Amino acid sequence: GPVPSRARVYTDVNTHRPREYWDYESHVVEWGNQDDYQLVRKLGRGKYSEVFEAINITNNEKVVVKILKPVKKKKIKREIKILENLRGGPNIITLADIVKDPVSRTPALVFEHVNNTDFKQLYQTLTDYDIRFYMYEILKALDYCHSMGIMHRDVKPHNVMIDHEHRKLRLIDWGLAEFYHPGQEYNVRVASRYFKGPELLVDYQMYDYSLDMWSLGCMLASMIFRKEPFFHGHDNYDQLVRIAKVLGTEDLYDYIDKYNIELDPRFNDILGRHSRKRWERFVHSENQHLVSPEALDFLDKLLRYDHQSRLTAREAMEHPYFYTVVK
Ligand SMILES: O=C1c2ccc(O)c(O)c2C(=O)c2c(O)ccc(O)c21
Repeated sequence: GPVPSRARVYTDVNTHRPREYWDYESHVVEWGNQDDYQLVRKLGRGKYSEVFEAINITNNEKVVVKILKPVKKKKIKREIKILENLRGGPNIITLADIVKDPVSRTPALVFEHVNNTDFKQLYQTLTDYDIRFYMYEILKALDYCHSMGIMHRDVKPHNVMIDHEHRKLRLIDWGLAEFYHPGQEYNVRVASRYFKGPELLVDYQMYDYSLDMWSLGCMLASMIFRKEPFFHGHDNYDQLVRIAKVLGTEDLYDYIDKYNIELDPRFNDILGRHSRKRWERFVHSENQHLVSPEALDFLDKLLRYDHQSRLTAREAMEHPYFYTVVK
């Protein structure tokens, strides 16, 4: 059976915590007053909620209200407890209140307002310096949550809200996030296709914080190369093929062999044999102003098949890539 794995950082942070901290099933929600909030416009509907701009009539401040869909009941206190544990952390969206919605008969999460410009629009615009700046800001959020014993598990451009006027960033949508417990097996049906780590794509359940660094790597490749998404598979199987076209099949085998994992035999007629490519292969006239030797080396160090070999958030913030960014 599979060889076990553990995180190389913050391995035991929840084992030394009081039970209250990670046992979200036992959490008692503190409900505020639903009358304080007035919905103004619908912003989006996801798998698991509907999201509104709203106004808080006790301070007239703009807020965001997320009304949960009545499904997968356990996710609900998990998300609340994670948001309460991380509140006040660098670049972590601030849960301001929780109220009972009388129409949906579910919890509605009330957050601080962020005035995001659209990722597709905003990616078209980032300068070299701005990619580095914003990458550092996200790393702050990820190191904070990882050091608090939590993995986000859905890092992607849609979940990283940016107010480009005020140069301010928030990591949102903690509904897939989980507590890291050494040796725990996790569901591999997390993150969105283009951002799933190789561990997910080969059905390896004993993963950790390092999943988020694979996703961050995919976001970085998409920005510096100006190709959205960078690994563009048709489904979860083709997703691994597209990765193996860049990383190579020999290092994929080395990975699965290390953890004594077998690929789904459905890979037998689709995977082929591929060499590992040099990252320069993806550079052209239209993206070259976004690329540098430091950018390519930092990317190379995030996008590893072996989750254990990837830079930690802390180590990524140390990287030469960020030397040009003002502290
Ligand atoms: O602020 C959030 C926001 C803040 C916290 C969340 O957990 C969240 O899912 C969202 C969110 O989904 C969202 C959106 O879809 C569109 C515009 C937004 O401002 C947001």
